Amino acid sequence: ADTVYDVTTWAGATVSPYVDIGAVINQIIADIKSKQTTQTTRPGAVIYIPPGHYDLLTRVVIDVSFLQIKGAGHGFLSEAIRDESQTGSWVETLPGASHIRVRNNDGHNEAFLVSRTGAPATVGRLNSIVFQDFCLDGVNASKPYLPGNGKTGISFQSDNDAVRIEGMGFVYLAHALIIKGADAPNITNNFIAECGSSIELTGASQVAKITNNFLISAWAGYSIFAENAEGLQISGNTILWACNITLSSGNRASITSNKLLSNFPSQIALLNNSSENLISANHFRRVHGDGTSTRFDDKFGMVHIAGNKNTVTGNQFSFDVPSQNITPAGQDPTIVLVKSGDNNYLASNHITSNVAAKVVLDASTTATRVLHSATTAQLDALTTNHFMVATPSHHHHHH
Amino acid sequence: ADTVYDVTTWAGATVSPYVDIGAVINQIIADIKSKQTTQTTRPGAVIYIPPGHYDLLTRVVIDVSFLQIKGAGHGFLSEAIRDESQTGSWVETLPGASHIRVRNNDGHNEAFLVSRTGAPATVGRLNSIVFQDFCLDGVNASKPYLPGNGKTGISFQSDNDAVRIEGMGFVYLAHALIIKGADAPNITNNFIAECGSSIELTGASQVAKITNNFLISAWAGYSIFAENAEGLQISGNTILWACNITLSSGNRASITSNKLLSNFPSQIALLNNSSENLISANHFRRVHGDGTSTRFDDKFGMVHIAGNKNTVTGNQFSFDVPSQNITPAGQDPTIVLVKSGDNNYLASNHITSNVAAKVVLDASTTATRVLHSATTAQLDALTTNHFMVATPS
Amino acid sequence: ADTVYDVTTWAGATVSPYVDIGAVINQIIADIKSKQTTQTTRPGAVIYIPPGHYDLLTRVVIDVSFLQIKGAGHGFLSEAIRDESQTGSWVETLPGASHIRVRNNDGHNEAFLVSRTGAPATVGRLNSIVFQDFCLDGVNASKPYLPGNGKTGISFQSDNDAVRIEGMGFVYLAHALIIKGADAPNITNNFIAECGSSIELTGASQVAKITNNFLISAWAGYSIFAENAEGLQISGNTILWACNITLSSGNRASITSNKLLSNFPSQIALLNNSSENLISANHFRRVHGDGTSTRFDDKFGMVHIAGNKNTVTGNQFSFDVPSQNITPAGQDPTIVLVKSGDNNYLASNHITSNVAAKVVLDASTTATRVLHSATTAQLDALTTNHFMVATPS
Ligand SMILES: OC[C@H]1O[C@@](CO)(OC[C@@]2(OC[C@@]3(OC[C@@]4(O[C@H]5O[C@H](CO)[C@@H](O)[C@H](O)[C@H]5O)O[C@H](CO)[C@@H](O)[C@@H]4O)O[C@H](CO)[C@@H](O)[C@@H]3O)O[C@H](CO)[C@@H](O)[C@@H]2O)[C@@H](O)[C@@H]1O
Ligand SMILES: OC[C@H]1O[C@@](CO)(OC[C@@]2(OC[C@@]3(OC[C@@]4(O[C@H]5O[C@H](CO)[C@@H](O)[C@H](O)[C@H]5O)O[C@H](CO)[C@@H](O)[C@@H]4O)O[C@H](CO)[C@@H](O)[C@@H]3O)O[C@H](CO)[C@@H](O)[C@@H]2O)[C@@H](O)[C@@H]1O
Ligand SMILES: OC[C@H]1O[C@@](CO)(OC[C@@]2(OC[C@@]3(OC[C@@]4(O[C@H]5O[C@H](CO)[C@@H](O)[C@H](O)[C@H]5O)O[C@H](CO)[C@@H](O)[C@@H]4O)O[C@H](CO)[C@@H](O)[C@@H]3O)O[C@H](CO)[C@@H](O)[C@@H]2O)[C@@H](O)[C@@H]1O
Ligand SMILES: OC[C@H]1O[C@@](CO)(OC[C@@]2(OC[C@@]3(OC[C@@]4(O[C@H]5O[C@H](CO)[C@@H](O)[C@H](O)[C@H]5O)O[C@H](CO)[C@@H](O)[C@@H]4O)O[C@H](CO)[C@@H](O)[C@@H]3O)O[C@H](CO)[C@@H](O)[C@@H]2O)[C@@H](O)[C@@H]1O
Ligand SMILES: OC[C@H]1O[C@@]2(CO[C@]3(CO2)O[C@H](CO)[C@@H](O)[C@@H]3O)[C@@H](O)[C@@H]1O
Ligand SMILES: OC[C@H]1O[C@@]2(CO[C@]3(CO2)O[C@H](CO)[C@@H](O)[C@@H]3O)[C@@H](O)[C@@H]1O
Ligand SMILES: OC[C@H]1O[C@](O)(CO)[C@@H](O)[C@@H]1O
Repeated sequence: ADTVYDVTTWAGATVSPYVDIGAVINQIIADIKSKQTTQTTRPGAVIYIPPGHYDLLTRVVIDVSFLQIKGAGHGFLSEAIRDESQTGSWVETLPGASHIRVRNNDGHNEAFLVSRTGAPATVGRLNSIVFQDFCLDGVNASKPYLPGNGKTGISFQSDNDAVRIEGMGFVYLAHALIIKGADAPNITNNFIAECGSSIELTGASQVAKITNNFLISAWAGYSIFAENAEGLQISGNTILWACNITLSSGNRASITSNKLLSNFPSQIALLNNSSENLISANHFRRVHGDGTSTRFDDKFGMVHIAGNKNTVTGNQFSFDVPSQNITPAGQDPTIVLVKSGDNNYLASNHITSNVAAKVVLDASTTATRVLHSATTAQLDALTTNHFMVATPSHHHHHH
Repeated sequence: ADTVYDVTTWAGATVSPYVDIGAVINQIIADIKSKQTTQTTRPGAVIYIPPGHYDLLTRVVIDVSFLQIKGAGHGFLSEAIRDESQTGSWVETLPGASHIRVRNNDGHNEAFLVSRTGAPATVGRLNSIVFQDFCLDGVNASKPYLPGNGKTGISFQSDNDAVRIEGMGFVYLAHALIIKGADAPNITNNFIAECGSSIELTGASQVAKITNNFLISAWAGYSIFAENAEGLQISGNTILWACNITLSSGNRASITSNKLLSNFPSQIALLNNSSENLISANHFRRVHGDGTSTRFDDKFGMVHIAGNKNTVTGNQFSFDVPSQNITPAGQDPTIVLVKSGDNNYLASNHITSNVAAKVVLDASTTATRVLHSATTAQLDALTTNHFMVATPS
Repeated sequence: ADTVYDVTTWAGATVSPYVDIGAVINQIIADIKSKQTTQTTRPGAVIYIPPGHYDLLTRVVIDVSFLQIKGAGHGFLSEAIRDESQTGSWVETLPGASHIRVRNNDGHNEAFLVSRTGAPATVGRLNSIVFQDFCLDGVNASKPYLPGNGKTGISFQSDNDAVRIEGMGFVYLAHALIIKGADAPNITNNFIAECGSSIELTGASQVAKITNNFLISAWAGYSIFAENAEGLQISGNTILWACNITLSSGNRASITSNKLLSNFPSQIALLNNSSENLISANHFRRVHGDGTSTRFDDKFGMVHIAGNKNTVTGNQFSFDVPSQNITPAGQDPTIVLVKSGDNNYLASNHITSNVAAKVVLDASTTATRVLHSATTAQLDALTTNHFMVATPS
């Protein structure tokens, strides 16, 4: 069929894909549009990228639904370790597989911009665009990669439904993936590492599914940033280095069955009246020393809650930071800060820390329940408007 | 190798795949069987479907193990939204990618029937058939799509082992996926929406794995129906619109780490003595208005339990239905109905509701434990044969 | 591009891949090395294996980063059932899809050895090698398959980063997958069954991700074995027959949202000071009779803990073993054995058993908390140094 393209064998290209794969892909998209010319004759296409090192000089603009861009794998290599190592005898020093080196010279910072102008009720949304099994690489960057090199991998900037980002590698980018106005996006089985931020769901979103990923962005950005997100599902991910899942006015999220690790506070922040979110069956680990930052102090919380009726159940909170490195100096670090809101619920969580640490209930909070989720020594309730059923501990009395 | 076929380039096809891809696939299957003729020379084949709009007029019948049918993506477009919109200027109005329009003219309702004749002990089960990354579309349908247009995407009707349905799109079908007599089926990473039912595991099943899907079927059918299911695993799914997971004599299921939402009751129903099932670390949301139905009233439960020794832990039950729309009128809605059974266990669940709502223990139940899973006001126990450790209030 | 190879069509092959696919893949790798000759010109390659039956006689050695070897599916057929059946009329008797019959005659046990010698700081690690959607088969084996036929599917024996094993089938091997010194491996969506052991992470590992697999190895080995593992994530798996997840000096693991079943003790063993590991939202089922062993007796535990500060929350422990088969004879079997360690935490778990069964706290343990995770009758505390908040009875 004429809907199958390979960037290296398609003869209609006027530049080599090794020189500018962005120009080649744009030319393929123009070819698709010349063949798929009515609303009932636009099934889309597949563009295959074989293993190779490809420079991208021109931003790709996708306004075609059902476009699949696929390669041979995620191609990750730790450029951060490379850049701290003596690499003269390394067998390879670049990420690989189907490897796009993001090198725009066109005044734009995105390798891929997925965007259609118009009112969605009038022109239709972008639907079921698929990025699978290729590598996007910013080539050179320094920690924490934000602002860094300013480069973005994939950015969706118009309303979209059922998009799919699967099996990819993203490395050395300021922003790996940005999706504005996402409805039911599927972000799964990716390897995002050594980037400023990993996933940003901007504007608003409905029922995003973020599953089975490695998310390894650093401490200036977010692993998952979600603005006005309804119904987010975040599960089965390994989120490392500077795990930071921030919801701003997000509700009815399900954040379950993840491995979550940071060298910094704010592993989950439910901000700006984020309510009825579940945080269940996750392992949280806070450590120190893989980078340092004062973006947050240790009173911010491993989990920070500003909202109502959230549920924190069945998790482990494991904290190991040397006392001399805790901030503000001399203070007890915070495991969960319930900063504001009503009827939040913590139950059946185990808190293990190298120094005394606290669940803090701000004086403004109401009806918070803390049920086998803190010993007496682990609760710092700044209002009497809470219910405590303590995790058992000894020495209630002094004599 | 000659085991790789593309429906648009295979020279043996006597019909265009755009006109009837079902006939083309059946011709390929006949070719495979002509070349793979003994029990040690049947490795199977791959059929690739490039992006395109393909009509299916003839049901495909598969009795070949290790057949992979694969395309370029799930291809979903909301035909429900399209059908309530003014679409003259829409850039596209059809689902796409590798897009099969299910339009049988042969009197059958399935696009794909996977079925082998004979006793499995004598002829073997069907093994490791793979459907990946294509779109099955019923073309025209009206809510709630059941009975709807009567169309079925894929139906497995004989005993099978290790089948795999991955990365697919299904839309505007009465039944997206039906698997009878499945052992270790893998149903993962799919997008099933605007269908009557999404997944039906019929007859019986053993250790089915249903993970990482979007399931968005409507209120007359089931998101997941499984009868005589041993060991079902359901995790990592986003199940929306009319989430309804019904187990009929299902035991030892693990239903965990899902996002579950419905505009109707019966988000999970453990029916016909379904026992020793785990429901843990799920977010449940009940809302109202995206369709209406009287199939269940609000006393049925967001979770409904008829069975023994089930375990409900670490979930949120979030309920928001205007009082004037609650049924029966004026009555307190039910979060969990323990309808019958012994030694069921509810612990460490948070119930948040816009009106007073209850966990109801039917008078026939025995030894139910409700442990930090309901305040006193949230328990309506109709038998003293239970144990309550109240969520404080 | 010349970085794409098919073992059945590549013109450089001097051996048939059906006779020795190992030789053909080794020849492809030599070709890759001849074309990709500097540290900035080694993007790797893809090797496609179409459906077919291929013997492997020569071990493949991979020391090239970013090599993908991919086929048409997992190809599983239950050879165990075949070998106890009358198969004269079976339509197929062999696993299929892209099917490698592991038949080494070169003095080695592995089909694939992934190894780069010499110091990772000097030569680099092996990075992002991908095995996808093919079948590795030991051809003939007898239960429990370990030591069995001695055959290994894939063995990584040098430090590696971001490797990926996805969608594969492994059957009738002593060891399906071994990875030594793994950093962020991704082992996902596989079907590993009727093998001695399924996944072994040796030496040490960091942040392995094991998700969405069927793991069906038998009772002499391990479903998942990990030594010196930091941060292992195990979730969404269906682990059957002889589920045994053993961590030796493993810490900060997250073992959640799995369906876990064994006919034997030791479904999870946290051994040799394994600490701060989470076991949450899993369904555990212990049954008897699908094979028998005296490797462990029933006092070992469904879960066995030797370490500190672990967390066991929101699970079901379902135990069904006839009293006549429980060992030591006449003794109550153990659900969770806290063998040694400090500050372990059990909360909101439901224990259901056909006979009296216990959480046992060894006399050496300190500060164990057991909170709505055992009735009084289900706790056998052999030290007064614990906290009990009983499940009501
Ligand atoms: O548009 C076609 C069709 O899509 C449907 C499918 O259900 O969804 C609409 C869609 O776009 C909505 C859009 O604006 C939503 C908006 O509100 C959010 O944020 C508010 C707080 O400010 C919340 O109170 C509110 O509940 C949320 O919806 O987002 C803006 C920023 O907040 C608000 O000004 C809007 O009212 O979302 C994007 C990103 O903001 C905008 O471009 C859209 O107008 O929803 C998804 C994104 O979630 C998108 O794919 C859809 O087009 C249906 O409603 C429409 O008929
Ligand atoms: O970290 C930078 C630097 O700023 C300070 C002072 O702003 O702390 C900021 C930080 O922690 C503040 C903390 O307590 C704030 C406190 O006061 C709030 O409430 C009062 C009314 O009850 C108001 O008068 C006041 O304006 C508000 O800030 O909250 C407690 C009552 O709940 C009071 O005892 C405190 O004075 O916030 C939490 C409680 O929410 C405490 O644990 C903290 O001490 O802000 C973030 C948390 O949001 C944390 O990371 C920062 O330390 C100074 O303390 C720091 O050196
Ligand atoms: O250091 C920067 C930063 O990078 C991270 C990212 O994960 O680590 C990458 C790094 O890991 C080392 C590596 O090998 C460690 C090795 O030895 C360990 O285990 C032994 C047995 O317990 C101990 O004797 C030894 O002390 C431990 O370090 O693990 C292999 C198996 O034992 C041995 O062959 C290795 O020497 O860790 C993984 C395995 O867990 C391997 O893939 C790695 O090589 O890798 C680079 C290159 O080697 C090295 O600089 C880093 O430590 C993170 O941990 C750090 O914060
Ligand atoms: O081959 C089976 C055969 O071996 C025996 C020998 O006892 O059991 C081994 C087995 O269970 C042992 C079990 O109890 C051990 C016990 O003693 C330990 O602690 C004492 C100090 O407190 C030491 O004097 C003694 O040497 C240590 O072994 O532990 C209890 C105190 O915690 C004592 O009452 C017991 O005598 O281990 C657990 C407790 O950890 C009990 O439930 C068991 O009875 O070892 C594994 C468990 O690690 C289990 O599978 C085996 O049965 C004999 O009992 C069997 O016939
Ligand atoms: O394993 C994937 C690779 O991701 C890492 C994780 O650790 C980081 C980021 O990428 O590496 C730098 C080393 O400078 C650390 O600061 C940061 O954690 C690689 O380390 C790892 O090998
Ligand atoms: O009439 C619109 C119908 O479509 C819905 C909502 O939209 C879908 C499918 O069914 O579901 C998600 C919403 O997030 C979208 O991907 C997809 O279009 C029904 O809920 C609604 O009745
Ligand atoms: O499925 C509906 C379609 O199927 C047919 O009955 C046979 O192909 C068409 O006449 C009709 O439009």
